[PDB]
Amino acid sequence: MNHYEVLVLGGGSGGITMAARMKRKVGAENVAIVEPSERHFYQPIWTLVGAGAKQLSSSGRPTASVIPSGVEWIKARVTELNPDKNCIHTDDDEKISYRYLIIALGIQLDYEKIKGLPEGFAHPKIGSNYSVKTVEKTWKALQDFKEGNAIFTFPNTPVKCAGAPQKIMYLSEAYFRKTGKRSKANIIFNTSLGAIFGVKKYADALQEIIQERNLTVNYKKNLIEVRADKQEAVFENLDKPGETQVISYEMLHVTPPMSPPDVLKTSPVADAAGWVDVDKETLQHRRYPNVFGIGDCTNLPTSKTAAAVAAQSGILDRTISVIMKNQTPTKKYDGYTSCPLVTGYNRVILAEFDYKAEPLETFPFDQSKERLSMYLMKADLMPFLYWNMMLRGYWGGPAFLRKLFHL
Amino acid sequence: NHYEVLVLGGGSGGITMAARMKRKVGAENVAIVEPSERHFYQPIWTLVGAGAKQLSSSGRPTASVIPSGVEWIKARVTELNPDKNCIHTDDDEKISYRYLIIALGIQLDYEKIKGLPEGFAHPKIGSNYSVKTVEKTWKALQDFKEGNAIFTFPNTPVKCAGAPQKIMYLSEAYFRKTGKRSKANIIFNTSLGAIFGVKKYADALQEIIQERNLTVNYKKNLIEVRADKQEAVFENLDKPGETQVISYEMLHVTPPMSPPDVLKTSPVADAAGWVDVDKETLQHRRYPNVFGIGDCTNLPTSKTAAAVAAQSGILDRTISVIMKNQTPTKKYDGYTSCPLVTGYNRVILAEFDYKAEPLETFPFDQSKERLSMYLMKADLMPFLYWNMMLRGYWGGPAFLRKLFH
Ligand SMILES: Cc1cc2nc3c(=O)[nH]c(=O)nc-3n(C[C@H](O)[C@H](O)[C@H](O)COP(=O)(O)OP(=O)(O)OC[C@H]3O[C@@H](n4cnc5c(N)ncnc54)[C@H](O)[C@@H]3O)c2cc1C
Ligand SMILES: Cc1cc2nc3c(=O)[nH]c(=O)nc-3n(C[C@H](O)[C@H](O)[C@H](O)COP(=O)(O)OP(=O)(O)OC[C@H]3O[C@@H](n4cnc5c(N)ncnc54)[C@H](O)[C@@H]3O)c2cc1C
Ligand SMILES: COC1=C(OC)C(=O)C(CC=C(C)C)=C(C)C1=O
Ligand SMILES: COC1=C(OC)C(=O)C(CC=C(C)C)=C(C)C1=O
Ligand SMILES: COC1=C(OC)C(=O)C(CC=C(C)C)=C(C)C1=O
Ligand SMILES: COC1=C(OC)C(=O)C(CC=C(C)C)=C(C)C1=O
Ligand SMILES: [S]
Ligand SMILES: [S]
Repeated sequence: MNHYEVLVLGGGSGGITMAARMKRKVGAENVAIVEPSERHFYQPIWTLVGAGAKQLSSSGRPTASVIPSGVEWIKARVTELNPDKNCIHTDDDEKISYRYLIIALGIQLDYEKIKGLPEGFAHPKIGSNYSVKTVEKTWKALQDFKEGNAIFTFPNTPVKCAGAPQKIMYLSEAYFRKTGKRSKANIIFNTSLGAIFGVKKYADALQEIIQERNLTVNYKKNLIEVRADKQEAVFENLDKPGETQVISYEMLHVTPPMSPPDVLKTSPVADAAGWVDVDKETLQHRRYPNVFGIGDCTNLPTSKTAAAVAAQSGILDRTISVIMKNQTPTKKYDGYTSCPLVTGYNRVILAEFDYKAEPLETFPFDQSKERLSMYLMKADLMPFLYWNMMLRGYWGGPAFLRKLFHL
Repeated sequence: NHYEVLVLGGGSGGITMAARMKRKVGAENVAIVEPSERHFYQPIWTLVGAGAKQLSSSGRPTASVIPSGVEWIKARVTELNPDKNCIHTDDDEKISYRYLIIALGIQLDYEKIKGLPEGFAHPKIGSNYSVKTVEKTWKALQDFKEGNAIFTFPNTPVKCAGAPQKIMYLSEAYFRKTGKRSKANIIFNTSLGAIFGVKKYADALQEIIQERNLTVNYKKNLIEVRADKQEAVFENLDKPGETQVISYEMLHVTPPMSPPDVLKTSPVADAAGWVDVDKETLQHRRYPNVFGIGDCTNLPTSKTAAAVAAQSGILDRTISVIMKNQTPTKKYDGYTSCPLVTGYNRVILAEFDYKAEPLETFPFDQSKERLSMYLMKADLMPFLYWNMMLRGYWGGPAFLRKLFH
């Protein structure tokens, strides 16, 4: 059986980052990454790609070019995890054993749980910044928008980047004003949630924008169907089960329902919900001590962002090194996460918070204000630091910056 | 192999729907896929764990509830391919269907709690949710000398959201009946922030909680059993990372629950793994010849046999009108019922709908503890279950509610 000291499932943000970190700790030849996609994506830039401000192609690199050099790339899907036997199966009918397992499988997109998707995306006027196949369709829908409803959704599931479904709404609103068709757009956010954002400071700041820019937010409204040929969307009222609503759109941005990766859903490593069942402070698996999880696939109760991945990777690096010495991990994850809320083509509200859902801002100024500096940071600095620093394992979140800024 | 109507699951919903469908398409045209040689009337397990009923009476051979002529395929569904109108079993058969009813129930995941289910081999710990452990609840009640009696509620959806609480009230009564109430610290550690989802019954239970000196710790979720050391580990869902190791003299575990594994990844599931059905008609949202009933569905109401009965009424009409190329007009209202056993002789009969507002069958106030409702729960409902519901003649008590008004 193929064997690696450190086996990393998923070659995404978390998996590459931990592979680079683990390469430095155990040597590259003892690390393998299981990843089926030929292409690795800096997904946060898809917000700006859907708004026409960045190019799709710049958002991706070949997976081979982000594999830490010398680490083995197993180009395959994990199809089963047998942690009791310290091994996994791949869809190449190979079994791979490990001494340590890092699970970074991300979150799965379930567009097909909406009736009418993904077939509907073959039609104009509908996009989704969440898929490489559909984010440019967001932008085309935004360009071709003449008049009517512009509808942005948020599903009844966990989600990666809970801000992205409204980032594209603010961007669309700014685009309508830039091109003089704001008058002709009724902009609706139908979210499954009961609040616009889960942290009070930034929720209030977004509320001001919603009022100030005549945005409509319908809470507890969940998209369940797209009739893309008729340019109609069906939303269910989660507060009144059985009640639905058919609304016409001139533009629809769909945030798909998301779920644990199918292979994790039924796995012993998952909790009952399907997420990788890890210690919420050390990211060590609760039942399999040589198993670790990072990022969207875990049950860490914080927002599912790449920023959380970065902070998590610093913690998990310490956790695994301590576990290898057969010691007890002492460095705790605080739930650090960040949501750079793009509120226009040149403004970001930089939401940063922790497990308590209270602000944990990096910079000495008030990040609840729409800032140019934070837009530039999100649009131009963060991709660079992602490719050249985070993926090389040299970025563990901005906590040191926060502590250095508080002198 | 082909059946006009294939029923997945030979539990409450499956047998009920197979009986109704037998009457509509003929026994020879219905099949039930069900691995278990025994069919259980699970609601009595609450009373079995309190020693007031017996496990043997809870179960009958599955063969004796399969409606005569309906084919019993003794296997596990291992895959659903609704685009091809077929399922696969663990006998590596394909079974095709014209119409599919999914009644796979809810899955118990004791093994998501570190230390379970191995820790059940040790005394002082039971669970009313499993035929393997409900008698262990009762022995833990009997062997209790002194300390904490801990009753849990997990951070998942569950069937019978009241049962984890019921056995707490029964345990309290058992402690008073045998004189050891003074020596029992009785704690309900629930992942929820409320004792019950319907305010009328929540407040009734709140009074019982205060009056009987019960402790409720909200947002506390069992993550680990150290059964040899008699310790339970809870995570504080309000402060991630924070846990608490509590000593117990008795632990009743309500396991984490989840959609059955085969549905979790299936095309018929919504994103969370529940069968994605129309909330009023129980027709699948995306596969018009698929239907769901009971715990395995995403119907946003409590997962109870009572809900199943009311849903079987609606789903019967739904499938009939679909087979007749009609559009469905009869709408499920989310009716469900929780017979909250609050003692060995009292029940608060919670009945409510999708609005989580009371929808009581009887003319009197059911938020009061009542001997009549206990007798209904303990003696009438099992009889109506075996001899009416599983034969297709019980569609919930809505006609009773309207005849009583
Ligand atoms: C539109 C959008 C905007 C976003 N904006 C932001 C933002 O502004 N800021 C921010 O911090 N975050 C943002 N994010 C979130 C960020 O992209 C993710 O949180 C981050 O990628 C999570 O890392 P991960 O490694 O857990 O998942 P991923 O990076 O998605 O990696 C998971 C990997 O696992 C692989 N995989 C899946 N199934 C299997 C299998 N069975 N076997 C093997 N491999 C498998 C996948 O191919 C993928 O490569 C955004 C996301 C989206 C979609
Ligand atoms: C302790 C307890 C107390 C309860 N008390 C009450 C009460 O007072 N009132 C009330 O209304 N309800 C109560 N309930 C709830 C009630 O028992 C259930 O809601 C009811 O059984 C749901 O019916 P179902 O058919 O959806 O699932 P089930 O009755 O559980 O049946 C599902 C069936 O699917 C089968 N199955 C599973 N996986 C597969 C597979 N892969 N292939 C094939 N078959 C499969 C199982 O063997 C099972 O027979 C209680 C439940 C418990 C556990
Ligand atoms: C229906 O969409 C809207 C909201 O979502 C519920 C708001 O919160 C707000 C802000 C609320 C008030 C009362 C000014 C506005 C203006 C609005 O149009
Ligand atoms: C691109 O993903 C992101 C990170 O990971 C690379 C961050 O660390 C952070 C936080 C970074 C700083 C400089 C506060 C943000 C906002 C982010 O969006
Ligand atoms: C540039 O390299 C980095 C460090 O070295 C100075 C850090 O300490 C840290 C943070 C570590 C702690 C313990 C706050 C990060 C995130 C980092 O990226
Ligand atoms: C066995 O499970 C149950 C039902 O299904 C048969 C019910 O219909 C009902 C409701 C029945 C009446 C007469 C109110 C209850 C309370 C119940 O517990
Ligand atoms: S995000
Ligand atoms: S129940």
